Amino acid sequence: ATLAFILYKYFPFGGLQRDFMRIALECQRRGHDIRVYTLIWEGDVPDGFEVLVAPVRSIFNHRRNEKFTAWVRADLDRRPVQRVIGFNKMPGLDVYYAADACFEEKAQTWGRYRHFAGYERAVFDPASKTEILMISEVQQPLFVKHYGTQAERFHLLPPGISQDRRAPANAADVRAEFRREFGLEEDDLLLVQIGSGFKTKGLDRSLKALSALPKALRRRTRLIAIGQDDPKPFLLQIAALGLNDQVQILKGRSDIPRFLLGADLLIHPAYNENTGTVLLEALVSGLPVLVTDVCGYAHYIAEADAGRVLPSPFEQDSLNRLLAEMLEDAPARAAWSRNGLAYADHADLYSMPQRAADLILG
Amino acid sequence: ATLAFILYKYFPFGGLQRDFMRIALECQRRGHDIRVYTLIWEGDVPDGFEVLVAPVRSIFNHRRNEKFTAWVRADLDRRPVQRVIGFNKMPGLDVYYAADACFEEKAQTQWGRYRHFAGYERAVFDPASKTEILMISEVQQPLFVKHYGTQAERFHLLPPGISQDRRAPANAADVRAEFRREFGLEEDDLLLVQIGSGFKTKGLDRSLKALSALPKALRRRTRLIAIGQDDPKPFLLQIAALGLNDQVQILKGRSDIPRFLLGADLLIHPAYNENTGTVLLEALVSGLPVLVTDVCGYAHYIAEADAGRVLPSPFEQDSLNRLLAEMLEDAPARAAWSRNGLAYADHADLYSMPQRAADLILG
Ligand SMILES: O=c1ccn([C@@H]2O[C@H](COP(=O)(O)OP(=O)(O)O[C@H]3O[C@H](CO)[C@@H](O)[C@H](O)[C@H]3O)[C@@H](O)[C@H]2O)c(=O)[nH]1
Ligand SMILES: O=c1ccn([C@@H]2O[C@H](COP(=O)(O)OP(=O)(O)O)[C@@H](O)[C@H]2O)c(=O)[nH]1
Repeated sequence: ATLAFILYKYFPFGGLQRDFMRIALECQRRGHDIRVYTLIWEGDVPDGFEVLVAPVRSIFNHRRNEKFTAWVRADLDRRPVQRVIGFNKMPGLDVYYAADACFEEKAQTWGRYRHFAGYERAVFDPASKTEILMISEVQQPLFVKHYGTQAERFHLLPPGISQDRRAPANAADVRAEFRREFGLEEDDLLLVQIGSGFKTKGLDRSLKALSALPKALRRRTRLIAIGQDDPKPFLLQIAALGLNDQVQILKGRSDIPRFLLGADLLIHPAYNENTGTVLLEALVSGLPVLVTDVCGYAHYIAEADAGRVLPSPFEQDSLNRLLAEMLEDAPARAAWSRNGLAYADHADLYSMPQRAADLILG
Repeated sequence: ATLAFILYKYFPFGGLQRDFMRIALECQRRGHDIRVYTLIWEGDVPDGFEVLVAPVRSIFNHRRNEKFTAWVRADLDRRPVQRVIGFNKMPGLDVYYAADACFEEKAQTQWGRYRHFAGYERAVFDPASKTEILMISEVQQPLFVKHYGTQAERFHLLPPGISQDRRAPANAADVRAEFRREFGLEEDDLLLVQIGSGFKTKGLDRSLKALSALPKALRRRTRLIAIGQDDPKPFLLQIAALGLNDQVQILKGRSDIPRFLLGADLLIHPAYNENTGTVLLEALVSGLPVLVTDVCGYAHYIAEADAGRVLPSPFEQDSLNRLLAEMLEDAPARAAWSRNGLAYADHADLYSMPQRAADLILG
């Protein structure tokens, strides 16, 4: 009957959050009752969802998290459910959805440390019964290295791109309306950098590449970054590069598909990225992609011939050259667009929720 | 009841893939249930096919393949079948369809990748192995025997399995006329086609060089169309360097290959290596003259049919340049090569592979 889903924060403009929502909605469509435990819920609550916001707090995140697990534990003791699915690492999970990378590995590069390490071990320890849903093949060996987790407990899932990201029948109309709204002409080249966490996702690298463009391309090129981050540190870089009139940083928003159809390139030179849903959202929108090979979903871009993947180790000069080459070549971008849409029509990019629900429900 | 077919990748525009599909459909028509294990399946699943896509990935291709094997065996242990047919070399096959050349030979022409692929090849071809081998390239059989000592009686040479739609139709002249009209080819234009994904291996680099080297008269008349799923950029760079921007197109994969075969004037295929080369025979049965390197397993058909020219090893670009020029300049010879191909296609056994394969698979 009842499934309990646990995540620290729900809000619409995050990958973890969207993945949880799509899994919960799939489970509900199979006739299961949906209960959710969280510290905060922003936006609409779907019909039938029982969302419980925990009345606990602490100025220390780790202490807050401890109070949260105690609260959920107590509620579950009184109000039992059939299965418990967590999207953050903690004790008492039947299933864990591995949105995050391995903490212990990242640590090797103490109250807070012992909290996050312990909560990771609560999932991955060989004595834990938690089943792990993986979305990255890269991180599975790292969990095993640190914890010795049994192989049988890992289940690799494909992507779970939503259908509203696919280019619609009226894609030309949507693009035209967007470009009108933003005052873009046919010779303007709009780069989009999408996702909260601009530092990690390489906005600094993107700005440098834009600034380094040859004169003719530099005049034509604009960038919009979309994320919840404080823009203030980046405005300093923008001013020093002389890009005040060519860069905008927008807050999170729901109409990402418009931007994917209206833009000319998605740029994503992340320092690290477990997967990178926006990479595939661009692909299924027919938006060419420039991405670093460190991203877990970068391989799809190469495999689909839907953009360019920058090889490691990162060189800013190499990014600069590649951006210029992609922007200069309108035929190539037209081909990358066609190739993405073709790939999107046969590739297994959408089935994560069905695969996850099958494993969750048995 | 149930037959298990195993191939790492299914997609429409490949020889291995097309051969697999033809055999599977034939076996189904004889009343068998079809199960397929793969890492990726592009396209519709035929009615009645049980297609299992293994949820396994790795940073190393060869390690992924190892996980795939274990995944398949685990399923077979719980859901057994009558016979297991593989189109890639691996342990646990009752029957292997030799869609690949001898790996050990190429390796000689540790390293984790080498050990994996050598081990999987040995799993099939070792004298102690029970796997029955369906051969499509006779040229490769002595190399497997040299390297592994595989018993002669475990090899079964299949004929080609060219599909009916590649044979020149009654309205061939009209199809050609329409194609050339569409692409804007006049009677004095010469179209080369290079067909098949894997352009580097199949020698598109050599083809473009040969085109560029043509005498001025021929060069100006000659066009090339390449058709495959490859990233075109490395070839577009070469095309620009050779000054052939106005004379070459590189197209993505497509299903209407027959009209290109009928519309073209030569198929060029100077491959570095090629186990067989389906497109060579497709050209032949379309009456399209062929220029091919002798390394291709099906090159001997071109010579036997007298339906083109085979460039002998070792490869020298100058000799390809010369041969292309000689073939393009001689319109009577090309007319003869076309007639010879069509004639050969009317008597040779180029079509029956799937029925032969099913016979051997099902006993
Ligand atoms: O204003 C915005 C910004 C983003 N999004 C959407 O949010 C998702 C972002 O996903 P992704 O590109 O994967 O970014 P992250 O959410 O930062 O994902 C990283 O971080 C997660 C952990 O929080 C991991 O699960 C992922 O594997 C890892 O790539 C996409 O659907 C975007 O369309 C919006 O709808 N609106
Ligand atoms: O765009 C394409 C490219 C190839 N093919 C077919 O794919 C097969 C390629 O087989 P071949 O043995 O020539 O090449 P391989 O797949 O072994 O590299 C032939 O039947 C081609 O007609 C096709 O239908 N469309």
